[PDB]
Amino acid sequence: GKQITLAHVIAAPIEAVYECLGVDHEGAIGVVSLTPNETAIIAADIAGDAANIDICFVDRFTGSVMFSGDIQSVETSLEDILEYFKNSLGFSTVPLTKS
Amino acid sequence: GKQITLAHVIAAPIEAVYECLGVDHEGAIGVVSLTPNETAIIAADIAGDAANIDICFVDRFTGSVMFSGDIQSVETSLEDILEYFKNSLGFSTVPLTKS
Ligand SMILES: [K+]
Ligand SMILES: [K+]
Ligand code: NA
Repeated sequence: GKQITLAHVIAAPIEAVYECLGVDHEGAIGVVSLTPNETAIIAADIAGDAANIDICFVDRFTGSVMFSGDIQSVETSLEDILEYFKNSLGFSTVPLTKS
Repeated sequence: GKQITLAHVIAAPIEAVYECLGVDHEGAIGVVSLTPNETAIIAADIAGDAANIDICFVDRFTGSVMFSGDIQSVETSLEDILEYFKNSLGFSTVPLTKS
């Protein structure tokens, strides 16, 4: 399985960030990547179910999801994803990384 | 191969995007994702060696790279990565995409 799954130009990345943030320009962005890639939708379901979280995109081909909301909501969603995948699906996990 | 390879919160994504663009706020961002993930460093080498391209990050564990520069330099670097992985390493490749 040797594949480039994404080779993409974001032509207007500032516009793209405001589009993901929506009305709350004080928001944070959460990003998850995982394998097998098709399980991205389960991360998107967990994040998208939180009251102040919006999904920006889900990509089952690259295995990625991006979402936004207030920082506490985004951190809690990421923790919920790590916990579900580890405890319910036997996935190995990384630390919750912050920038 | 069941792994969460990235679970990341960006607290200030507008500032994050301007730091990645650097001096040229009218710049584009290129993003590559691939498998096996460890080869992401070769994509970052190819992009990074181009005179008008700055690497924003490379993550060998997730298989992703992000880099910035003028739109034509970013597109040329993506084409170069796609040609190298296909022709030198035998990788399957997605089309070069843009949003
Ligand atoms: K929601
Ligand atoms: K360079
Ligand atoms: Na570990």
